Amino acid sequence: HTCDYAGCGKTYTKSSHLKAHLRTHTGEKPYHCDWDGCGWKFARSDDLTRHYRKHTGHRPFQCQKCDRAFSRSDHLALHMKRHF
DNA sequence: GAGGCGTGGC
DNA sequence: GCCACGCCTC
Ligand SMILES: [Zn+2]
Ligand SMILES: [Zn+2]
Ligand SMILES: [Zn+2]
Repeated sequence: HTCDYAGCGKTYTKSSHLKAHLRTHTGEKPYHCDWDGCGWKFARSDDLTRHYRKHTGHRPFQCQKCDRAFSRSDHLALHMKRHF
């Protein structure tokens, strides 16, 4: 698995990874936003999932030692380290 | 917090 | 391919 574009030599493990990377060279964005009047599109599926947080303000990851909640797991993981 | 992105089990 | 974990950088 290797990117065969103009000069890019980046190599990935799976083909799923390589296929996604090539979207940076083509600008293809297969993942559209179904929100009414948004029209946004993204290269990665997880990128679109985050954009839905904007419209919904959803925050599923909640700190069990606080009332705070977060949109992403890595946000909560860093907050938890603050409680030690 | 947000964006970009590398990665692995399924 | 999906999707989730999680590191990097600002
Ligand atoms: Zn490339
Ligand atoms: Zn949208
Ligand atoms: Zn907390």
